[PDB]
Amino acid sequence: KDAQAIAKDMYPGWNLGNTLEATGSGLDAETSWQPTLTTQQIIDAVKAAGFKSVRIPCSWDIHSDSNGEIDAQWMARVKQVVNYCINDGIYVVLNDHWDNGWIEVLGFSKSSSSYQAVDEATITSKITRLKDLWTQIANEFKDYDEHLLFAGLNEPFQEYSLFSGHHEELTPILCRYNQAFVEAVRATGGNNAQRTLVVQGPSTNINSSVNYMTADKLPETAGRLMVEVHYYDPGQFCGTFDASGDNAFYFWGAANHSTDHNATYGEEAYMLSQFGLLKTAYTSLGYPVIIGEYAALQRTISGDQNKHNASVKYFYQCVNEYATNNGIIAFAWDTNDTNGLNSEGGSSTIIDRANSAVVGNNAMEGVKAGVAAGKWPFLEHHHHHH
Repeated sequence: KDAQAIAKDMYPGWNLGNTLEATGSGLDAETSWQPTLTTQQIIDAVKAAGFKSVRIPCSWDIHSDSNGEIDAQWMARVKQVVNYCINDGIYVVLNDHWDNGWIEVLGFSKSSSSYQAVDEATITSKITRLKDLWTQIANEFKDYDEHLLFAGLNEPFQEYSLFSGHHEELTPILCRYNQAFVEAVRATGGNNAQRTLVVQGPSTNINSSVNYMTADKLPETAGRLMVEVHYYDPGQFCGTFDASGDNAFYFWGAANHSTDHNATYGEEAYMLSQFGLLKTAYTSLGYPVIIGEYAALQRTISGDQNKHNASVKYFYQCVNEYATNNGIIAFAWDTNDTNGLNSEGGSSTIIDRANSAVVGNNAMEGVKAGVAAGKWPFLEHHHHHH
C-alpha cells in the first residue's frame, strides 16, 4: 500500500515521547527521561484510546560504537517496541531524533556553541554517516510491511540561537540529507523499496518549509513519501516558551477566554491558515503531511479550571479536525509526565503508562471529536472501493 493508501488509515497519531530518543548509551535510556518501561499493554492502551499511528522518536548514533555500528541489544529492543505496535495493526513512524545533535545541529554548524558554516567535507561526511545508520536500520526492519514508516531526521536546524535567519542557506543542505536517507533505505530493497518514508522540512517549520522546500525539491516524486513539520503555536499554551507564570496561556479559542492568561495569538484562524499552507505546498500535490509533534499543556490552575479544560479539548479538536481536512496526520507529543498535570506548569500527557489508561481526558476527548469532524481528502488516480 502506498502513501495515500496508508495515510487515510493513520490518523490520529501519538508519540512515544521521552522514551527511545533519550541520549543514554544503554537499554536503560528507555526509562531515563520518563519512568515506565514500554510494554504491549501500554501500546494496547494507546490503540484503545483511539490512536491509529505511533511515532517513535529514537536515537541511534548515541547507541553506536566507535565504528558506527548500532548496539545489537539496542536494535533488538527497538524492534520489540515496534512489534508491540505492529501486533496491534498500529502504523509506526520510526525516526532518528535529536540524537545529541550529531546531524540536527552538527549537520548545519561546525560548532554546537555558535553558528559556523559547514563546508563540503562536513556535509559529505554527514551524508555517509546518515546512510550508514539508515542502512543498518532498514536492513533490520526490511521484512516489515507498510505499517512501518521511517523518518530520516527530526527537527533539522531548529536550534534558534544558532540557526535563526539561516533557513534559506541551510535548506539545500537538508535537502541533501533527506535525499541521502531515502537513497540508503531504497537501496536495501525488499519491502524497503515500497515503504513510505518521511522527510523533514527546515526547522520542521511550516513557513520555512513551504518557502524553501517546495515539492520539486523533494527527493522522490509523489507516491511513497510524506513530509513532516511540527506545530507548537502558540508556545505559551503549547509548552515551548514562556509557558508558565504570568506570560503563560491557559485559555485558547475565541469562545474560551477568561479573566487573564488568554492566548493573544495563534488561535483557530491562525491554525487553519497554517495548515492550509501545507495543503497547498504538499498534500494537494500528493505528499501527505505528518505534523510529527504538537501539544497543549493540561494544567491545574487557580482560575477557571473548566474553561482551561475546554481550551485544551478545543485545541486538540482543532488540530485533528483541521489536519484531517487538509490531508495531514497529527501526532500528539506525550512524555508520560502524570505529575505535571497537577500543577500550573502542566503536562501534555494523555496516556498514564504506568496504569495503561487515559489520564488526559480533555485532550483525548478533543482528539476524538476532531477526527470525527474531519473529512479526509482523497487524492486518487484510479478507483478505490471506499
